[PDB]
Amino acid sequence: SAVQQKLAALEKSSGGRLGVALIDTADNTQVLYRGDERFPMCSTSKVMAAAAVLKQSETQKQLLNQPVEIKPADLVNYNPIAEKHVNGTMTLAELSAAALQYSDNTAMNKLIAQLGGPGGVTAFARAIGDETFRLDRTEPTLNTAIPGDPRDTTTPRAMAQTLRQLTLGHALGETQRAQLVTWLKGNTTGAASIRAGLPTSWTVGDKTGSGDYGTTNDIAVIWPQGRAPLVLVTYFTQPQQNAESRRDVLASAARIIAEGL
Ligand SMILES: *[B@@]1([O])O[C][C]([C][O])O1
Repeated sequence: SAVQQKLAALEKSSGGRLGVALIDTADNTQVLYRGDERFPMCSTSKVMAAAAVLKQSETQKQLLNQPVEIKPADLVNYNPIAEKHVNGTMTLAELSAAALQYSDNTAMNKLIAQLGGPGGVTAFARAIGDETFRLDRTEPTLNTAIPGDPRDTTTPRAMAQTLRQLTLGHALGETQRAQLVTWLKGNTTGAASIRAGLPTSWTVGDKTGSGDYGTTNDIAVIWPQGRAPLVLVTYFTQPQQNAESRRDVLASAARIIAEGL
């Protein structure tokens, strides 16, 4: 289609490898570009860790208010929020919000620990029918994004379907789902990515990701004003280990998708 031609041309212009999956919940149609290829998730994996804890809170009604101690040893490479609470505590809700809205790596590692390790995050994926998602490492090493390395990867198709279920479907309880949507809508790191390719009137909840090999990711739920919502996943990675982030590519891919709806 016209859109796949333009996405292919965008990819060629960028020098990297682009993965796109759009789900139009209006008619359940899908637009895929390298939709079944594996990409490093980087911090887009934090959505799965947060959703897994949310699922736990369906039975442990007070779980999200459980305080968790932040020790100096817990601090890794990027902890904008956890930094503010060293030698203090953060609730599991505050850590979930920090992981999603500020991409705090210490917060993500606490969520993984709460779930019993990376295997616990991956287990949740399988429980909701995602057989592609795999989380193998903790922060920060899950961002190495080595070409061909299957660790800590998923496919755009798989992530789009799963994000739909978590935010628009009923993989989570009603209150948990709404909390996840609220967190995603208040993301602070996505202004230059998918959001930048879309009309300013559209409401967007997203989670960005970045890592080595210039890996630049964004996954988003989109609520156009007066229209069925959309799920859009954009994954991008490059052949040089030290390549710069290319959020402009994500914005351009979203703009190309928006043209047509
Ligand atoms: B994720 O990918 O988003 C930011 C941090 C950087 O290490 O991880």
